[PDB]
Amino acid sequence: REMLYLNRSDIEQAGGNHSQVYVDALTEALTAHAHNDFVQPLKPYLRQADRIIAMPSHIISGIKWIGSKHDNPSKRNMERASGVIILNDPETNYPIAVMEASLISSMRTAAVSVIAAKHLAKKGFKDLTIIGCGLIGDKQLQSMLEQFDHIERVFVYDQFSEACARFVDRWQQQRPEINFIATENAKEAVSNGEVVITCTVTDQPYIEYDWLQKGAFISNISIMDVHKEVFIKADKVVVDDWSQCNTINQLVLEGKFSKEALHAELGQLVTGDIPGREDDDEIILLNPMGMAIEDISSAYFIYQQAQQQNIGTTLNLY
Amino acid sequence: REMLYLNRSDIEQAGGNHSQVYVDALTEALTAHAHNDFVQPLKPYLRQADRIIAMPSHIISGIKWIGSKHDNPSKRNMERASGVIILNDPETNYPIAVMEASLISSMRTAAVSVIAAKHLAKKGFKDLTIIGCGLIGDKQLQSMLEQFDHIERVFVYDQFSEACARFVDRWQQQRPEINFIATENAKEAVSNGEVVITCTVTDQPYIEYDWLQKGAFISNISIMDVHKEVFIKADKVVVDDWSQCNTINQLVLEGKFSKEALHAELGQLVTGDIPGREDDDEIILLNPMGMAIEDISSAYFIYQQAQQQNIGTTLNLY
Ligand SMILES: NC(=O)c1ccc[n+]([C@@H]2O[C@H](COP(=O)([O-])OP(=O)([O-])OC[C@H]3O[C@@H](n4cnc5c(N)[nH+]cnc54)[C@H](O)[C@@H]3O)[C@@H](O)[C@H]2O)c1
Ligand SMILES: NC(=O)c1ccc[n+]([C@@H]2O[C@H](COP(=O)([O-])OP(=O)([O-])OC[C@H]3O[C@@H](n4cnc5c(N)[nH+]cnc54)[C@H](O)[C@@H]3O)[C@@H](O)[C@H]2O)c1
Ligand SMILES: O=C(O)CCC(=O)C(=O)O
Ligand SMILES: O=C(O)CCC(=O)C(=O)O
Repeated sequence: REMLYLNRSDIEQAGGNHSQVYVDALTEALTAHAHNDFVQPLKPYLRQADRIIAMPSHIISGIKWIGSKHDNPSKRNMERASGVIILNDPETNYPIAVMEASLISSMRTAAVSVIAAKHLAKKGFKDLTIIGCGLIGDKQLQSMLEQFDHIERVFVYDQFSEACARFVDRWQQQRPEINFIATENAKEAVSNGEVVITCTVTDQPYIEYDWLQKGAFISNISIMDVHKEVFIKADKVVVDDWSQCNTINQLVLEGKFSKEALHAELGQLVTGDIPGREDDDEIILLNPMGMAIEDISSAYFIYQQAQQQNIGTTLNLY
Repeated sequence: REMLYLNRSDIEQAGGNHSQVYVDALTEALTAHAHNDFVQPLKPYLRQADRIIAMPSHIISGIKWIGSKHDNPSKRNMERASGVIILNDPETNYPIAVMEASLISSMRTAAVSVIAAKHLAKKGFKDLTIIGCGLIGDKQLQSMLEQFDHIERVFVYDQFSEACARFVDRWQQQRPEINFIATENAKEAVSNGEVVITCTVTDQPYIEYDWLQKGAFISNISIMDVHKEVFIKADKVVVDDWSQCNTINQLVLEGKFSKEALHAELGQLVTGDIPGREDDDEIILLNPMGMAIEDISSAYFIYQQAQQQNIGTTLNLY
C-alpha cells in the first residue's frame, strides 16, 4: 500500500553522505556475491555514454534505473547521471521505496574503491590520484579520505581545466593539511599515484602501463581509460563479476586473456577466500563493471536509517 | 529536478480507467514497433509466477518494474501484480514521472486484445469468453464492452468458484442487458466463445484445439493456458514480437514451428502491412508476450492527461 520516497536531500539527511554506511552495505553485498546468494540478471542498456541502464537484483530485491548522457554538464548545466532506485519486499515483491539514485550510485562506487584498496593497495600509501572531477570523482576522493587516515598528497587531473581547478581549490579548503596538485596532463597525475582512480567519461583508453608505479593499485572505475596492455601486464587483475565483464571480452575473444589468468573477484577478497596484495612491487588492476546488488544493498541500508529517523515522504500506491 | 508521482487513484482520475486512451497509445506504440522506431531490450526476469520483471524501452523512454507472486490474493489478501513505471525525458534521460504500474499494465493488456480483435475477431461476434477473474480479466472484459457495442453473452470461468461467482454477479449488475454465464469448467466457457481471452495464472496448458469454434479468435493473454496443438492447428498465429517469443521457442527448437509459419506481428496488422482475418471459418490465435513500449506509451499519454488537469504529486529529485 505505502512507499517511502527518498530524494537526495533525504538520503543525505539519513546518512547517505558518508562512506561508512556504503562500506558496510557492500561488505554485506559482496559477501553474498561470493556465496552466490544473489540473482543478478544481465543489465539491459537502453540506447536511443548516452544510455539508460536497468540494474535489477535480489540479495531485499530492487532495481536501479539510472540514465546518463554526456551533453549534460556541457550543454544544459545538469548532472550527467540521474535516475531512481526501487526497493521491493521479497516476501511481497511490492515496491516499498522510491529513492534518488545518482548520489547512492556514486557513493557505493566510491566504496568499491575503498574496500578494494583495503585489500589491494600497498601498505602505507600516501599519494592518491583522481582522474575526472565529476560527481564520481568527488565521492571517490571524499570516501578515500574518510577511510584512509594518512593520505598526504592528492594528484588531480581532468580534461576540463576549470573543473579540475575548481575541484582542487575547494578540496584544498576542505582539507588544508593535504597537498592537492593540479596536473597539466593525465601522465603526471597517474605517474605520481600509488593509488589511481579513473572517473572520466571517455571511450578511448589513454593510461599506459609504464605510467604506473611499481606497487601501484589502479581502481578503473570509469573502465574505458585503461589500455589493453595494463590488463595483460598487471601482476594481479581483479573484477567484481567475471560473467558481467564478458574490453575484457575481446581480450578473451583474442588469444590474450582468460578467467584462469584472472586473480580474483572482489567478493572473494572480502570473504578471505583469496589473498589480496602479496608484495610491495605488484601492480594491481581493479576492473569493476558495477553490480546492481551494490546499489540495492546500499539503498536498503539507507532506507532503514531514514525510517528510523522518520525521514522521507510517505506515498500511497493505490 | 522535478518528477510527477501518479498513484492508481491519480491515474484513474486522469482518465486511465477507460480503454480509449490505451487504445490510442498502443495504436501509436505498435505503429512505431512495425517501423522499428523503438529500442526494446530483452526483459530480465528477477526470480528469488514468483518474479519481478524489468521492462525498459524507448519510443519517450522509460521502464516498467512490475512484481508478481501467486501467494497474494490467496495468503495475504493483496493483488498478485504490483510495481512502478518510470518515465524519462529522452532529451535528458532524467526521470520525469513515477507511476503505479498494475492498473496501467492491465488496461494496456486489455487494449492489446481490443486492437487484435478489431483485426482478427470475426464480424459481428456476440459471444465473449473470459477465463480468469483477476485484475486482468476484469479489465479485459471492461475494455471489450467499451469497444464492442453488441457483445451479447459473456462466458466466465475461473478455478476459484467464488471469484468467478462474485465476478459474474457484479458485472451482471453493471450490465443487466448482457447475459453473463458462470460455467462449471473451462471447456464449456471456451466452447461457447467466439472470442476467447485467457487471464489465468497457471503453468500447465488445458485449452484444447477442438474446444475452439470455427471462426473463433483467442487472445492468449496469460500465455500458458494454450496447448501446443493450437499453435500448429490454428489457421493464423499472431504475436506481438517474434524475437521476444523466442513455448514457441521449443516448437521452433523441435521440428514443429518457424517464423515463416507465423502469420504476422500485431504491429503489422495495425499499419495494414498484412491483412487480418480473411474468412469466417478461420481460427486465429494471438500470443502476446507483452512489450515495454506498450506500457511506456500508455503511461506517457496518461502522464500528459494528468498534467493538463494538474493531477498528481510533484516530487523533487535532489
Ligand atoms: N564502474 C562503476 O560501477 C561505475 C558506477 C557509476 C559511474 N561510473 C562511471 O563514472 C564515470 C564518470 O561519472 P561522472 O563523474 O559522474 O560524470 P561527469 O560528471 O560528467 O564527470 C566526467 C569528467 O571527467 C572529465 N575527464 C577527464 N579526462 C577525460 C577524458 N580523457 N575524456 C573525457 N572526459 C574526461 C571530464 O572533464 C568531466 O568533467 C562514467 O563514465 C561512469 O560510467 C562507473
Ligand atoms: N501477455 C501480457 O502482456 C500480460 C500482461 C499482464 C499480465 N499478464 C498475465 O495475466 C495473468 C493473470 O493476471 P491476474 O488476473 O492479475 O492475476 P490474478 O489476480 O491472480 O488472477 C488469476 C485468476 O485466475 C484464475 N484461474 C482460472 N483458471 C486457472 C488455472 N487453470 N490455473 C490457475 N489459475 C486459474 C484464478 O482463480 C485466479 O483468480 C498472469 O498470468 C499474467 O502473466 C499478461
Ligand atoms: O552513472 C552511470 O552512468 C551508471 C553507472 C552504473 O550504474 C553502473 O553500470 O555501475
Ligand atoms: O503482471 C505481471 O505478471 C507482469 C506482466 C508483464 O508486465 C508482461 O510481461 O507483459
